[PDB]
Amino acid sequence: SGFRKMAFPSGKVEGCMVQVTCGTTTLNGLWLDDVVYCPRHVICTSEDMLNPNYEDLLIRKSNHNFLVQAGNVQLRVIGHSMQNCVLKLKVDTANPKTPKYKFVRIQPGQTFSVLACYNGSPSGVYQCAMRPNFTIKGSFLNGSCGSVGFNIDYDCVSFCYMHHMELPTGVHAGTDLEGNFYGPFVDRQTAQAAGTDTTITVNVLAWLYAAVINGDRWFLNRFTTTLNDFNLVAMKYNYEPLTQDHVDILGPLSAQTGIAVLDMCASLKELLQNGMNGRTILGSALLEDEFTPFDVVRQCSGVT
Amino acid sequence: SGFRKMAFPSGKVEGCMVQVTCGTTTLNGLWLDDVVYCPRHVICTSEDMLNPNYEDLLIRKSNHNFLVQAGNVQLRVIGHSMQNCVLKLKVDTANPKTPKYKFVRIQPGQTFSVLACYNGSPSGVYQCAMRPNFTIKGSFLNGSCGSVGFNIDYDCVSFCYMHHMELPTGVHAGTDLEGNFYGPFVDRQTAQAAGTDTTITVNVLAWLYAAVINGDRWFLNRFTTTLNDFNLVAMKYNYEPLTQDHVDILGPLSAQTGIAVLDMCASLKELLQNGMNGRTILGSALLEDEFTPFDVVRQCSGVT
Repeated sequence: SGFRKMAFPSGKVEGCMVQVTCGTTTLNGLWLDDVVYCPRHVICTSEDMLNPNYEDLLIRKSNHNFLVQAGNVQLRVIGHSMQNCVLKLKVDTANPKTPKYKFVRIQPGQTFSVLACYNGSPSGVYQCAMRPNFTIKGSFLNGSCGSVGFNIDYDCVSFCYMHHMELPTGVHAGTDLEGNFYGPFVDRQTAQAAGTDTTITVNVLAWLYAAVINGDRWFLNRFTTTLNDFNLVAMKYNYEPLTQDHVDILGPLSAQTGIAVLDMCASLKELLQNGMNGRTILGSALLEDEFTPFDVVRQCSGVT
Repeated sequence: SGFRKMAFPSGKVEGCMVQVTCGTTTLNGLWLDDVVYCPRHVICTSEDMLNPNYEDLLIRKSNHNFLVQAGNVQLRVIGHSMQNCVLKLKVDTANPKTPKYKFVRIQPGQTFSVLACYNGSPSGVYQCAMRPNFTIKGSFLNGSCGSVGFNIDYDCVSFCYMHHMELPTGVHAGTDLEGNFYGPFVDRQTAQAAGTDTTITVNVLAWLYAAVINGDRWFLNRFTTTLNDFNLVAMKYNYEPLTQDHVDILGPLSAQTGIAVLDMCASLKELLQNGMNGRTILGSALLEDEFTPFDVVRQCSGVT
């Protein structure tokens, strides 16, 4: 029993972290096979970041300008290319600790673990979600760029995020491992405002199911609702619309607890309308939305 | 910017997890050098757990009865002994992945990361605190016993906790790596009730400092208080007494933000008396107490 914001074990990813330096900028890189991936803004000076022309800035860079260090040993760079907003540095040595891996582009609402790194060294691991406005709420200081987000399926690491920047509001923006930013963000130090940070409804319902499984049941009421009725309330509270696909995804949790998805929606509707009244659910005084239905099943069944 | 409940990178500990089986019971063990540490209740049947005589039960066990598997390979047990509530299984092979390590017994209020494991395999990592009633609020299912809690200082892992049991209230109890339980708990399936789960005041203040550093400042007021005045309010709200030692520990955070510790105490006093009024601090609607002043400094400075 008990339910925690749990991250994947980070060992497999720790073995891939390297330091990348270009000129006076040092950030992190991900070493998989004989390629090191890192944000292309490693080639920029803080000045260049105001209006960078990456192709032009890259022309002044040679392989020997990218210093890649794995632990305390230097890697030899034999090629470099830009793919969208990431640089791929070909090295002469395949990473011996390369795990089985995939590059995936996640959708908003999906969660992942972040291994925060500085100078190619892991500092901590925490669990995040891709917000509906394509930002993440991380914990990143200067030097953390190139830190990655990932999910693990037994022994295969699916990398989904690479840290690139902090918006002036303190939220974070980054790319998938193909260098495409999540959302409309750009690797430029300019006016970039995030949209509405709506609540991930399907995740809240999943977490309410986790609460029932773990004994916190005070919020269960005698009501039911419909998808259309619930969605009128969801719109009012800046919650994402609940679809039949979400109801289907919640099916295993509904089966395990015996609580119909629409009955849980009515409980959530009353929680939104009446508040928590000073009470807590799974140690939280707010409705938690950074657990997917898959995370709830995984944590409640002990998948390794 | 941003502040997350962050766990230490778990790689160093993942390399130490093994599976221990005795009869029909399988749990986790920690393999450091040529010793595997595990809860002594591995020798019990669910029946034995009602009133176990561990010394007597252990007489019927030989080295060959403890099956230790590291990954998919079997370790040879050449000795076994009981130290308090843990078994030490001497194996013929030193763990090649043994990190630099120490065994430490933490005090209530101290935080640590837990690597939840099943069948010797890591399932997830999360951050915990030793509660003032010597329980922890973890996420542990059957099979998770022997999962460990730890802190890391650069390359040295200080193991502080080994999971042993869940109380009938859903909270967790375990030992240090010398086998001594935290608190009054015993490895017996009997009536064990936890005491008052008071709030770790020094940690709340540390987290309020983290909030100020990260821009969440609405709760800062025009007031100050004294240690004695604040402590009268702390007693009323089941908060731990704040001592001059705690004020001293908060010194670096007070210096960085320019907010005197007693002024932050007055802000906390008003938060306790008036509530949050539907507002949040660092994404939380309750006062968070599972970040120590050291964790706040570490996360705010990027220690690797």
